[PDB]
Amino acid sequence: PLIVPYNLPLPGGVVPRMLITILGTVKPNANRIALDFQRGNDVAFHFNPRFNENNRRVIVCNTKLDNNWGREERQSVFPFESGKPFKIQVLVEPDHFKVAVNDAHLLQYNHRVKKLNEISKLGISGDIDLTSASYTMI
Ligand SMILES: CO[C@@H]1[C@@H](n2cc(-c3ccc(Cl)c(F)c3F)nn2)[C@@H](O)[C@@H](CO)O[C@@H]1Cc1cn([C@@H]2COC[C@@H]2F)nn1
Repeated sequence: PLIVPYNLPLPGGVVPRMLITILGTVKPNANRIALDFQRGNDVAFHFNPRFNENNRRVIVCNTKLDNNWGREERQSVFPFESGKPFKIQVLVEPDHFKVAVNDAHLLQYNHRVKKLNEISKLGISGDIDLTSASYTMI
């Protein structure tokens, strides 16, 4: 177990068939969780579960370029629960990130940042106890 925020290095960036696994537990009072796949200061892919946005639970995905947030992609399917252990898996595919939570497909996010081999850090932050963060090639 690790204390958030945590940066996982992705040396040489990401590549299709790379599977990133984040294990941890949602804190009881949780408000938010964030994963940030970074290319330098740009955020190629921000994955942001919000537990109470206007009293609704939503997943917000976006990209940050030149320090400006782009167009949000939102999903109301919400597989996280306060207090519960989770597994987020991010599968890098040629044209998108694919996310599954607790072994159920959640969403796909098309690559806006094209230079996958420069997406060299994953930030993990928010209302979680982080158990582990690793990757493998499938
Ligand atoms: C309030 O800040 C968030 C951003 N955010 C979250 C965290 C954050 C930090 C720490 C933790 Cl621990 C954690 F979980 C976290 F989510 N930091 N920045 C990010 O979620 C962003 C995504 O679009 O929305 C907001 C910022 C935003 C969005 N938009 C417009 C709205 O429509 C189009 C464009 F997007 N302008 N600004």
